[PDB]
Amino acid sequence: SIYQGGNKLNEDDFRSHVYSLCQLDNVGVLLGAGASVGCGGKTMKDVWKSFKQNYPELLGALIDKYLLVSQIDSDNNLVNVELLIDEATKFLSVAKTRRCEDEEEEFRKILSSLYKEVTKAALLTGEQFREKNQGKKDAFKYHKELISKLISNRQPGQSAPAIFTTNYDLALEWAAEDLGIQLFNGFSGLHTRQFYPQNFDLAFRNVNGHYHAYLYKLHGSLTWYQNDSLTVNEVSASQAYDEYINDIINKDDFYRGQHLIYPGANKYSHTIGFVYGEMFRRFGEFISKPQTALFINGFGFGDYHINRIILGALLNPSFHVVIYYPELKEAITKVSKGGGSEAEKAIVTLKNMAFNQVTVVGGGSKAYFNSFVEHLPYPVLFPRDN
Amino acid sequence: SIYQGGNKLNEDDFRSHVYSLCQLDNVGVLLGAGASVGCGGKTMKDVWKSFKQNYPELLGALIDKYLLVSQIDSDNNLVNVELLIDEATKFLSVAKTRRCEDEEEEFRKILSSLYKEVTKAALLTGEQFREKNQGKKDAFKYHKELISKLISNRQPGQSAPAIFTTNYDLALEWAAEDLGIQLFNGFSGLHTRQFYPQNFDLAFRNVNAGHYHAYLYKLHGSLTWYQNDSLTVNEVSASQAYDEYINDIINKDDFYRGQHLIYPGANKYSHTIGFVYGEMFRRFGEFISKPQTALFINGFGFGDYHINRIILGALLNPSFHVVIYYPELKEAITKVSKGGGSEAEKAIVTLKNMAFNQVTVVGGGSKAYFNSFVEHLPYPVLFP
Amino acid sequence: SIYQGGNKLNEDDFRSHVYSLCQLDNVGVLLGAGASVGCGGKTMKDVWKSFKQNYPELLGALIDKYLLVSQIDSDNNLVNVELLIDEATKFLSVAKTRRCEDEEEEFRKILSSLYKEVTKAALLTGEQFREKNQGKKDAFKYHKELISKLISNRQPGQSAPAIFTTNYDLALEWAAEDLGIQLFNGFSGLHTRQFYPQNFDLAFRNVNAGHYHAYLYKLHGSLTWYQNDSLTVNEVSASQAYDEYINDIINKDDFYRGQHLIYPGANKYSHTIGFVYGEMFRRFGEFISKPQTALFINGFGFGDYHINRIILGALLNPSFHVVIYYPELKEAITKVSKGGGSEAEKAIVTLKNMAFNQVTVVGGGSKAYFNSFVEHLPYPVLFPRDNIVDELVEAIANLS
Ligand SMILES: NC(=O)c1ccc[n+]([C@@H]2O[C@@H](COP(=O)([O-])OP(=O)(O)OC[C@H]3O[C@@H](n4cnc5c(N)ncnc54)[C@H](O)[C@H]3O)[C@H](O)[C@H]2O)c1
Ligand SMILES: NC(=O)c1ccc[n+]([C@@H]2O[C@@H](COP(=O)([O-])OP(=O)(O)OC[C@H]3O[C@@H](n4cnc5c(N)ncnc54)[C@H](O)[C@H]3O)[C@H](O)[C@H]2O)c1
Ligand SMILES: NC(=O)c1ccc[n+]([C@@H]2O[C@@H](COP(=O)([O-])OP(=O)(O)OC[C@H]3O[C@@H](n4cnc5c(N)ncnc54)[C@H](O)[C@H]3O)[C@H](O)[C@H]2O)c1
Repeated sequence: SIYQGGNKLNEDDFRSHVYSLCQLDNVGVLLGAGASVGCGGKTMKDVWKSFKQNYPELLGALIDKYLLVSQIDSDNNLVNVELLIDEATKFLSVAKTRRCEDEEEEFRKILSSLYKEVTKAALLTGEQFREKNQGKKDAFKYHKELISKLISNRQPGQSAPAIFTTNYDLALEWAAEDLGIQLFNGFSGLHTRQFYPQNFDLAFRNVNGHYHAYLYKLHGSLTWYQNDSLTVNEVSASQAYDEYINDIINKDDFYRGQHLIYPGANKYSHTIGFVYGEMFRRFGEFISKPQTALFINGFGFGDYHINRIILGALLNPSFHVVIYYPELKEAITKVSKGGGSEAEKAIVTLKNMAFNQVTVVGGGSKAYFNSFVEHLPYPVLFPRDN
Repeated sequence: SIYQGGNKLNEDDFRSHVYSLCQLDNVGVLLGAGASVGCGGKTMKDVWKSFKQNYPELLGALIDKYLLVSQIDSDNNLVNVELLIDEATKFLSVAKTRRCEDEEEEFRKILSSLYKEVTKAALLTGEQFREKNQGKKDAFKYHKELISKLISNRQPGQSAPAIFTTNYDLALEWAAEDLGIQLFNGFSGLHTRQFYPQNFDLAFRNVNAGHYHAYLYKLHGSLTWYQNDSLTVNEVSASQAYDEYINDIINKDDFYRGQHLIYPGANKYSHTIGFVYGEMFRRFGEFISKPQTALFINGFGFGDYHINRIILGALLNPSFHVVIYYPELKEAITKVSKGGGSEAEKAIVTLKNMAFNQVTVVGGGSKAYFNSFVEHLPYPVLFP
Repeated sequence: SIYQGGNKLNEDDFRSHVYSLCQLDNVGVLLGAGASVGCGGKTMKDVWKSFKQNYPELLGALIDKYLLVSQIDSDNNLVNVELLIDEATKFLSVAKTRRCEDEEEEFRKILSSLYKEVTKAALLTGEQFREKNQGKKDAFKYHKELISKLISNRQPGQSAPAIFTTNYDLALEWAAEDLGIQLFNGFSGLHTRQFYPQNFDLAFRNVNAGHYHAYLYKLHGSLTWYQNDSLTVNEVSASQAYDEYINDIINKDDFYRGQHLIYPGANKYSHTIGFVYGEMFRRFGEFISKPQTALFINGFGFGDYHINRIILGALLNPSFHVVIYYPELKEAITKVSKGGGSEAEKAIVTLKNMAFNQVTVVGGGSKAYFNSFVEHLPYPVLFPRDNIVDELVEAIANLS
């Protein structure tokens, strides 16, 4: 629930709040890991569990040789993988300057298998993934709802809603032409498609219908890769499945960064990709807009740049924010005894920030994509005095 | 329980009045000593008592050789270092003109002992004053919140707000760095911090197309406000200030001339070396000449002569409102009626008794403290 | 000895073009290590030489058991100090993970000695670092004048330029703060500092109409910069650093405890300092979106990657203007012919062979002096070109 000075609050207040915020000029939707959980998605903990189960030798070596993770820490349920890739890369640069060969196989296989597992926890449908007609499955219904609601609540003089989703899975570009609404992905042509960031000026206008939305993913894509020519590309899904996913899954060759996405601890250790620059240019250039609203469904509070380029620029009271945090009382009790991770402590700032223009939203599992897109209203035509 | 010019007002009506006033263009402030004193600060009387317990050797001779106060007068608690520093300086100048070596040594001791208690109890952090992370200290949250408020309901086309106070509490910049606020106090720079009028005309702008501000003004000298006595007034960071010329004075019982310019004296003109005054009040009066502008005062007796000489002659401009917080207004009214008051009581009772309504009164004990100031100054509301 | 697109032009046209380019609305400058040699800086070769003199028993064992450097490159002073320090931190963390102490204490002493030999040079004032107003010296005063020459001939509402130099001393802070200019670098505040980066993209303006403001883009960090125990970044007045961590870094022998400081590029692998450093790089790159980006190259070793990454990315710009300052080609051609130069020399000489008219080179021996750079800039017509301040200052000083 919501408390204000020791008095309970009703849901209608928050409903009217979000309705009015949507009525503001600009709006944006942030979508974290919770963007797709009911479609078959899994959290990083499940990825690590599958990684350790598939290759127990790696867990044994970690327990014995180096101890980059402790059993008690895993029991505490705080295992982090984001630091493990960067640890491995720093280790391997050290070895490349040291020339220790007999100890490389362990870590190179660790990289290969970890990337395999991470890429495996996002298809959400297994073999069913490959065939067509998936776009019409009941699983992807809510994405259609969002693709409809916010794309038409745009009277002349207002910009289209912003998409900010940062997960592995593929669920945003398959409800697009199912209902015909293009959440712009920007890849022209039929056979040879190239990525051109200069396509940031797309908008339909009726000259002689008038539907557009805005895509901005803070995760890369499950099908973005570098071909040694300094390029990135997303193409059809089953095409990639039949092309290169099988090679990574089975062959497990000496790993080069076949398809580049950056789930890890330090992004700048992956500074080869400046598209991070563009995406966070957008997300740091949007918070400053006055009379703008942000609907945050799934902000894990774990990443650094997100949690440092939110508060650092909230200091103008015309941009309005709110987050859907499932566990309110449990999280408050946990934080009162020391806090959680390094970045999530920023919640305390919003628990105590000097902006009387927000209020936390929670309740538990009832604040995911489903309710997030269901609780919004539909545009009303022909208002009457009443 | 609130009156103005013969018109009654209640709590809800008072809240509406203060909100409507806050919608006016400009609102001033006086976060008097009754804001940080409660948090652990000390008043001039407490400093006087601390000095009395310290240096227990003069009390016998001074009450006999010079008689600057009697036992009955001391009991009455009618002391004020404001004039006592001036009298000590006059005494010592006489001594130097006449060369009573004992008098010179005695009054050097008097000066270098009296200019310490007012400072060495004005840190509120002990030796931690050289450390960092003191901005996030829980003892200043009040300040933090207030500043945010006074920058939220500031719509475009209205001048920046005014904070006017002088007290020895190093607080406001210890509440502007957690919040990212950027107050201005006429100075500039980390390492070489001095006065610079060119910094009085800076406003925040967005180059592409998160900015907070407010105005600071001190009228007595900050604990880090000093000069090299060679036509060079300087300000210094907290740690360097503790390191260079503040540790010995605290804990070495040595001599002390006017090292760092702090003016708790009364005459404030014998020290014509200090031009600070000459400029700061240039703004205070200039702050109150406007119409449809308010001033807030948090627990002020109005003791100073200069303060009640540009204020009483400010109500002449009609729409200039004014606000005073005073718990024990009855005491001042009675003392004035008894005809035994100083600048403070006379001026306060005069401005309360004026038949006009530009006077706004807040009182009732602790209800006039900083808590009401934080509670009342309003946030904007659009979707209640 | 003037080269401009391969076409020779008279001196009058050269000076006219230089003056016209010197008064551009948009200016983007990236000065190299050698460009500031005349300002009193010390090249990293001297730092390494003094380091080896301090501890000449390290290079042999270093190569023998770590191969961190090649013998020839170290002998010829072709090693990277910041890269070596970062790789030393990498070895140190590896040893901490695997408890390779016999290597941890073999790295600790050399790391602290690198500190002792590098930090001692960046202050530029030694015992006078503890004194205020130290930037008033006439030698550096000209720099302030340049700022005036870069601000006294600028119209209102003009675009913001940016100049980044490899040297990262705090002389800029002392100069600006004796000049009374406020600074928005991220450490906004004075008593308990923090890093607030949004103000990067804001500027000071006058409510009535003065136009004196600059952006402190210290991509390199700076001598004060140190992360305290809290996962944040702070700053200190000069005396704080000069009497709490500069001293042991210069006076005591081996007073090294852990990963604390923010120079040079020390803890990249940790998220915090990575966001501390790379954000300025990005936000500069977040500003080079204009078609008139300007670049300058001087003494680049072609060993870096991220800077080289952006260089390769942006080198395909038809509207790119390049100016190179390197008065060493005459003395380097013979060295290259005899035995061959380094990677940077080969790269630059190969690039020069390209028939591009957008690359300019400035030379002429004595003509490349700092003073000549000062006069080459525009000069106000109405400014009094006479010597009267000196006499008045002397008369005032004589009194009392
Ligand atoms: N060029 C680019 O676009 C770019 C740049 C930098 C980073 N990235 C990507 O952006 C970042 C996003 O990664 P991400 O997957 O961690 O973001 P995320 O918000 O989707 O997930 C963060 C975490 O929150 C957890 N979580 C979800 N629901 C929760 C709940 N109810 N309670 C507690 N925890 C919950 C998830 O298990 C875990 O993913 C990664 O660094 C990387 O994937 C992309
Ligand atoms: N900067 C300058 O050069 C300059 C210029 C003009 C005047 N002055 C000085 O300004 C005048 C005021 O000095 P001051 O502002 O530092 O205060 P003060 O020390 O001179 O007066 C006593 C102090 O005790 C506080 N106090 C006492 N009882 C209180 C209560 N019940 N509630 C709240 N606060 C209470 C008052 O706020 C404060 O005035 C002096 O008379 C005069 O010397 C200085
Ligand atoms: N990774 C880089 O190449 C790079 C580039 C610019 C700045 N920095 C900053 O540089 C470090 C601090 O600045 P600094 O004191 O090292 O100034 P610096 O002048 O030494 O650094 C500028 C450049 O000079 C190069 N260089 C250094 N020594 C060289 C040598 N002996 N021969 C050829 N080239 C050489 C370096 O590749 C590069 O850092 C920090 O790690 C980091 O903040 C690093």
